[PDB]
Amino acid sequence: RDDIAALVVDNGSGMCKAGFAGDDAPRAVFPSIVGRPRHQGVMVGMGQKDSYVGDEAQSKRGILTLKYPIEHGIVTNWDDMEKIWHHTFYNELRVAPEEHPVLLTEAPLNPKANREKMTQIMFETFNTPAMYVAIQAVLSLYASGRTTGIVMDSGDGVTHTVPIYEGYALPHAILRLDLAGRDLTDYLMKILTERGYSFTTTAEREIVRDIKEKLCYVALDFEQEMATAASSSSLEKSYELPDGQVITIGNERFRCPEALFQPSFLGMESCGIHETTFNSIMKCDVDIRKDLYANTVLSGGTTMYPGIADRMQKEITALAPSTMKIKIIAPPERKYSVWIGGSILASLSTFQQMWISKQEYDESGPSIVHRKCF
Ligand SMILES: Nc1ncnc2c1ncn2[C@@H]1O[C@H](COP(=O)(O)OP(=O)(O)O)[C@@H](O)[C@H]1O
Ligand SMILES: [Mg+2]
Repeated sequence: RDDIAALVVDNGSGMCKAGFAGDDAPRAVFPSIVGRPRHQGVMVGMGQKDSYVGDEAQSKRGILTLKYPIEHGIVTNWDDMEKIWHHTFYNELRVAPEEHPVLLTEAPLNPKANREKMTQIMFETFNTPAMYVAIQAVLSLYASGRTTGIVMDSGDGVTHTVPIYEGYALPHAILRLDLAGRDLTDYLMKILTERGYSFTTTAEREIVRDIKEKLCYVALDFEQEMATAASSSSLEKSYELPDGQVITIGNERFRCPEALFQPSFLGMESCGIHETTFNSIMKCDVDIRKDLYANTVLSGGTTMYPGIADRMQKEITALAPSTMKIKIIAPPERKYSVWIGGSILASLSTFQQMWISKQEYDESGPSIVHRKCF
C-alpha cells in the first residue's frame, strides 16, 4: 500500500485481536490456542499438519490437546506464542510485519522478562521496522475519549485498575486482581458436577466456556435471586451440547459470575471487583477523588455479563459517602475497547517520536523498552 498504517495487536490471554490502524474494529479475532493431535494417524490420505493454531483448533478440537500459551498475562511458552503471531500476520491479515510498523498491548506489573522478549521477537523473528508496548487500561480510556477516569478492565486471567487524572497516571494507586474469566469458567465446570455433567477434556472446558457466555448473568441481590431460583423453575434454562444432549441450568447461571464479587468462593482472599475499584480511588489525593467517583469505565470481556453494570453501581455507592455520586460508563463495545483505543493512539500524531526503532534497539538491546515505555 502507498500508506502503511501500523498494526495494532491486542495480544491477551484468551483471544488475539488485531487489524489495521484506520478503523474502530479489528479484522482478526481468534482465540490464542495451539492444538496438538493426541493419537496415531492411520490414514495415509493426506499428511495432516502436526499443529493446529487459531480457529482451526476450535473445529478439530475433538482429537486435539488444545493448550494456551499465555496464562495470567504472562508468556509461559514462546514457541507457542511465536506460532500464534506467525498465524496473525501471514494467514489472518496476509501482510508483512517488515513493510508495516506494529504496537502490542500488555497488562501492567508483568515481569520485566515479558516486555524484553516481546521486543527481541518483534525485531528478530518478523524483523519489524518499529514497535511499541502499551498498557491495556490507558488505551481503554482513549477509546471512551476521556482524559480523566478510573479504568477497571477484566479479560481472561488478569484484572487491573488504573486511575488517571487530567492525563496523569497515579501509578502508586494501580491495583491488580488475578481473578478473571478463566477462573470463572473453571468454577462452572466445578459446580456443573452438581447436576452431574462432567467436563474433564480440554475441548469439554471450551464447551463450558460457551455455556457461561450464553447463560451467566450478574444479580443485584444474590440472596433474593437464590430464594426465587430455589422456589420456582422460572430461572431454569436449557442448552444443546454438540452431541445433541441437553443440559438444564438454574441457580448456576448467576453463581458463575458472583465469584468476582466474593473470591472467598474460588478460595482466594481478594476483596472484590467493587472493593478494588474503591481502594484504587482511595489511594489517590483528596481533590482527584470527586472526579474519579464520577467516572468509572468498565472494559474487556468479563465486563460483558448482563447485570454487571447495575451491580457495580449499587456496590461502590454503599462503600462511598452519600455525596460523590458514582456513574459507571459501561459502554456497548467494551469487548473491543482496548483494541479500538490502540487504533487511535497509533493514528494520533506525536506518537511517531515515541515509536521504538531498530536503530535504538541495536545500541541498548531489548532493555531499551524499560526506559522508553510505561
Ligand atoms: N459475552 C460474554 N459474557 C461474559 N464473559 C465473556 C463474554 N465473551 C467473552 N467472555 C469472557 O471474556 C474473555 C475474553 O475477553 P477479552 O478481554 O477480549 O480477551 P483477553 O483477556 O484475551 O484480552 C474470556 O475469558 C471469557 O470468559
Ligand atoms: Mg484484554
